[PDB]
Amino acid sequence: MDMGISGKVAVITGSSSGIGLAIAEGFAKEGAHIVLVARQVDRLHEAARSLKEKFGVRVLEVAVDVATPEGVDAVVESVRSSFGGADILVNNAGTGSNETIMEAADEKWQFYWELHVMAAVRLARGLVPGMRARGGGAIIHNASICAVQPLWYEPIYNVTKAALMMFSKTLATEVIKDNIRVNCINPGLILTPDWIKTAKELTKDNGGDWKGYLQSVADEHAPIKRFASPEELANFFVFLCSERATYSVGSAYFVDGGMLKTL
Amino acid sequence: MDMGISGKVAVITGSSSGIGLAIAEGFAKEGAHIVLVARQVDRLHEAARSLKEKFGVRVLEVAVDVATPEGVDAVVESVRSSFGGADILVNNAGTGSNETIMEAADEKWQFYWELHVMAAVRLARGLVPGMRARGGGAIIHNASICAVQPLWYEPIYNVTKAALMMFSKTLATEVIKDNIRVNCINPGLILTPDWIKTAKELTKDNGGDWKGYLQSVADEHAPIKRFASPEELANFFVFLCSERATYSVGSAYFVDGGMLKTL
Amino acid sequence: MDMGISGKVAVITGSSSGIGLAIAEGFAKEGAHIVLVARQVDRLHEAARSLKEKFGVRVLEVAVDVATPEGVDAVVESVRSSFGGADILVNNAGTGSNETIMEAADEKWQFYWELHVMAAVRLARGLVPGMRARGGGAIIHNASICAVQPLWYEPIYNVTKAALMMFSKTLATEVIKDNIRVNCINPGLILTPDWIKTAKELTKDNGGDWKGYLQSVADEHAPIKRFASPEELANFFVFLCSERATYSVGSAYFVDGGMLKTL
Amino acid sequence: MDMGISGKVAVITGSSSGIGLAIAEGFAKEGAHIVLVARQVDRLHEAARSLKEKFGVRVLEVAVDVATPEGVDAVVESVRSSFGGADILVNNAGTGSNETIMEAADEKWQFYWELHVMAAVRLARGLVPGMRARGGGAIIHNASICAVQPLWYEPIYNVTKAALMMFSKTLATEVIKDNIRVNCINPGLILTPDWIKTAKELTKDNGGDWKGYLQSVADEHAPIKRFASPEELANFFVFLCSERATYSVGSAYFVDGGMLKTL
Repeated sequence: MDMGISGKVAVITGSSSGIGLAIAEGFAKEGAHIVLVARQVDRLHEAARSLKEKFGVRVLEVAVDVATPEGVDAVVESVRSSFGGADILVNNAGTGSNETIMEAADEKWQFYWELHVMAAVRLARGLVPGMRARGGGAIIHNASICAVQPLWYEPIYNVTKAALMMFSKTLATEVIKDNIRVNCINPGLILTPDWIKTAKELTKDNGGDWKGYLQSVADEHAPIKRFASPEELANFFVFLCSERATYSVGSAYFVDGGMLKTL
Repeated sequence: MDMGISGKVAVITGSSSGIGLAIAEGFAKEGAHIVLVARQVDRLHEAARSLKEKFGVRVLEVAVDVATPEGVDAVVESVRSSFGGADILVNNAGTGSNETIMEAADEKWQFYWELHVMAAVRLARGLVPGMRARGGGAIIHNASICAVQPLWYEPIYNVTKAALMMFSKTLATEVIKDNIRVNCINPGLILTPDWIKTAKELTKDNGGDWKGYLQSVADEHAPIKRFASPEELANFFVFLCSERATYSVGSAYFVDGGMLKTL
Repeated sequence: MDMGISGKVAVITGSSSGIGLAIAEGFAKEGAHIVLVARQVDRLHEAARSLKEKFGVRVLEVAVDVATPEGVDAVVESVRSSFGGADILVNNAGTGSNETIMEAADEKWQFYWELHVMAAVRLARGLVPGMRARGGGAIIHNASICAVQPLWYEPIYNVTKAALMMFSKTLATEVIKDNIRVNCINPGLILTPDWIKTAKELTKDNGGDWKGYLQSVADEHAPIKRFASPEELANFFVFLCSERATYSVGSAYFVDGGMLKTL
Repeated sequence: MDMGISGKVAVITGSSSGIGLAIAEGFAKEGAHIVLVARQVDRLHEAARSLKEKFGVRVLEVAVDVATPEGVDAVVESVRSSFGGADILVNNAGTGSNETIMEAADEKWQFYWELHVMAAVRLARGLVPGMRARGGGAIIHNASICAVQPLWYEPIYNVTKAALMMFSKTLATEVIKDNIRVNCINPGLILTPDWIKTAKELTKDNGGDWKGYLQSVADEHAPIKRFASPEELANFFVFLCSERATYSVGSAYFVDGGMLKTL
């Protein structure tokens, strides 16, 4: 299936490693030019070169913090000057949380709000004009299964991911007149660096069986009884941003291997 | 049906007028002592006296802004010193919004976040300990039909009400061990001061038929083809905070007259 | 709270025992006259005696199978002859299932369809005309938490309860014009004779500790860590059919002690 | 993107015209062999000719009524004899309804139950064993946006499509162990012969402007302001049955151009 993505400009946040990078690799395969946005400068270099060397696409690096207005502003200016504008926006930047409502500081609630919601909000305000002028395009929000099905230990992640999911929906109705399709992807258990590292830290005192630990999490939560590869998830982002998905508007697509327990 | 609410302490935000006041009136009828929280000092006096004179309950007035930490802190201290703690918390404070994502300022997103989410968050941290020590109780979040079904003109209200709805759910799972039931009520079209006033303002230039305007909004959105009285809504808050609703935990109850178009 | 249903006529199916009987006692407490519908003739005679003596209301007993068109015809005619019509209809008749899709016979699919969906359909078009001529009324479908959150071992129960939940909302949209409010209740873990008998069967070869079994089902599934009494569920049916819930139209209300994992 | 389904065997019901045919062309494009299932014998012969010439794949035609147990038996036996088993099953057979609950006959309720729900049930337990012996596969149920967002005029369609959506998820949970992914697609406004013929009927006495009628249905219901081509819907069926969607299990995917009003 021809995705019709060749030559398009895709800006992806949280893309120095893990899910963000695999999504960027997915677009590169389809001939998309890629704007990588992340905090980690060195990992950004790693990623950009790897994309160039494997796929031969153009890659622009924007090493900023999207949780701040200044950082978002830098992104939009790098995009404007290099390519004119973007055709594809993927809001992937974010991190899990770990707390109780009773003991977490106000500053932390604020932080995730800035990261998960305000970043998508600011990047939309910033990039939509250029996108509007280029004839339209696609925006994707990577929320989480937690936006609908909260995990007990991360209330702030749950709350702010639900806010993101709703934002996606409201944005969708605002910009569709501009031929801009806005959708939302809710991944389940995705085998990331973060997951492996927390598997290392939690088993260091009981024998370091990290694959055994991961397997029991998957057995507990997912009927398919495995984590997904970031590459598997990536496939869905690419297809939803393609000219093969032209009727997808304001929807929430789950990629969770059965983990969602509700209709 | 005996609600078993007599002598209980109910703290209600946004209660100087409208929905907040009717909820407070609902609790007063059932013999609950009432902590009224609102910004408008004079209207607070009006309300408190009206409750005293009609129902004979104790009424404590807390004239603060719950969108700020200092304001919430004042509430919890007034409650602690007067009654020891609260048995019932109703998070009703809030307001609709009016904007496009493309043109709204960051400050406004922040404001509704502080009002709709952080207030419920701060009041929970503050009041849950006293509630925990009194043997348990009930918390209600008044979100909106918009938390699930967004209205096109108020994205910020939609987003922050969806965040509130999720917060309610995560709080519910955290505090149920303490015999505290946390639920969420999503009202549809409720005939408020705000609605009548916007009906006056929008028809002032075409003949001032404000009841005609309201009726067409109801005809458009609700299968029951009328607004609800605040008193109708109030009934549901009272029952959910009663000892007759002891199995309601982490749920979202819709009072919308058919307005919700989805299962 | 005054429910405002004294003198009303409440038809309740599956009301010889368990939840149905507890619901009927809830209405009888509030002064409503009762039409008890169930299969077992002697169990009915005895429930009817308890209600007449304990509450002092009129009780009609209809000994029929509501899963058949003939059974529902007899309910209609009996209500017509004794009361003229109904003010309240509670569709509670039903049963859990147990099978794999791969093994289950078509007969089994048909039975649960007749029992969960067709029974309510037939009772609706049968009792509605009488209900509208009496000025309107209320209808509640007792579906299940399984209508949204499927249990792995009972796919037929899940499918048919899901169909019922949607039927409830479609009926709501159609009959609100006749001043008839239709709502749906979705119970979680409710302590019924079937759960007790299930727990006894499942533990017969490992110690016979049926209470310990039920406790562990609650611990796994419900954050409240216990089953509901039928009594505390009945409260909700009563309130939703009362004059205090006049704005509830086509809603689904969860009474699940936190069991629903999604918002 | 390489779909990875060349040489696969795709069974598609309701595939003589409209969406079913467009789906089958989608699979044939990707090199899959096709089992066309439909009622009309000559329409099938002709669709089969187009697919063989235009794409160069093997096409089996099964002229049966899948709404009956005999019809589905013949599909099973014909796949068994020609291919041995299926790798892909798309349940598309179906039709919109038109009635009030109050007027509709029990026969009509039964028909749509047989057609929307029982057909998929019977095809599942019939084709699954062959599918698992081939190493696994994919199954998609074409329900509707009406399975979640009911249209007022077709309650039976709403109920049975809601039952199907839940069936899809229950099957998903049961057969993922056999490496079989089951997912559900919920289309919005799709430009089909039935919509065209509906628009012609509805406008015969007011000017015969059927295109203008369809445009106004889109304007009212869908923010994208247009109907989807069957082609753009097919894309989604293909991708979801491909080797690129290996983590999609028991999900419901909306292709509705913004029509779904809730998130």
